[PDB]
Amino acid sequence: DLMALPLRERLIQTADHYFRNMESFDLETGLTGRTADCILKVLPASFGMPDRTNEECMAAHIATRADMTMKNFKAWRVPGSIPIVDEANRKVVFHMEIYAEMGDGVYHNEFIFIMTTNDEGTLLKEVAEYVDTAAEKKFAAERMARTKGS
Amino acid sequence: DLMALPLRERLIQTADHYFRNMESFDLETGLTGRTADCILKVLPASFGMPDRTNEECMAAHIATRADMTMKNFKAWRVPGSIPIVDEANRKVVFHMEIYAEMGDGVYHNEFIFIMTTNDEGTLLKEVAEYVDTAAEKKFAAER
Ligand SMILES: [Ca+2]
Ligand SMILES: [Ca+2]
Repeated sequence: DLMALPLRERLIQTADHYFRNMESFDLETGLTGRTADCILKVLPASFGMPDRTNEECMAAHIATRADMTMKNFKAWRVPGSIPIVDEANRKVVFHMEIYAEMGDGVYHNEFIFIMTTNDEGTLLKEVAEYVDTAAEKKFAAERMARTKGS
Repeated sequence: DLMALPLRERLIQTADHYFRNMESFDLETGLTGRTADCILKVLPASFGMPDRTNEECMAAHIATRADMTMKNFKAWRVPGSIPIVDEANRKVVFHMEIYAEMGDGVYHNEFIFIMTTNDEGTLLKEVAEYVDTAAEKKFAAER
């Protein structure tokens, strides 16, 4: 039971669940551990990715399913990093790396993630990720030079 | 007095000082509010900028004054954001934009800053910034 956990640990578990969900992702189970109005933010705004609802994130996942296979998604905290928890603000900050096998190659970058939970600290209300814009523009470019469906 | 403030507010003020120091930066006063062993980290590692001591930061500040004039440095939090403070870990996280005027170009980008203070919450022990790598590489190539 999450509510038996100390608030600090509860926030970390609930924030961490985002990466476990992505690691075990199945279209038949969808995005779990989120509030109905949870929003995903992609920083910086200069990258041009608009804020997205649970449903819009689902549509992105469904869309890329048809264009590229995704396998072996892996998320880990950068070694030596510790979760930054602001209990009063229901916020958790991780320093993260994400790995995945996309089509014929490796996706792998480094991120800042900022989670915000509901008042109870049991569901994610907002996910924000600051992204490696040079890497992501390059990935997007190679993606555009690729035949849809491989 | 800083030790008169509650820790949360003292951590924010110590973290915030970094940007006020940058805004009024003067070679003859240098980098204030930092422990002597303070380290500036520039994320992501893929950007290829190595960690720097107080003195290596001053060196870079000095080396840039000869190539281009910098004026009207302004730092502000992204509206709607709040400082994220982890009292136990002496950590503060800001969502920031930074503005400056160079050899007639505007510099302006959005960042995450992560500050770590000393145990008293009076001085900066570490500053980490996650930068906009597409834009910072452009900028660095333009020079
Ligand atoms: Ca990478
Ligand atoms: Ca910019």
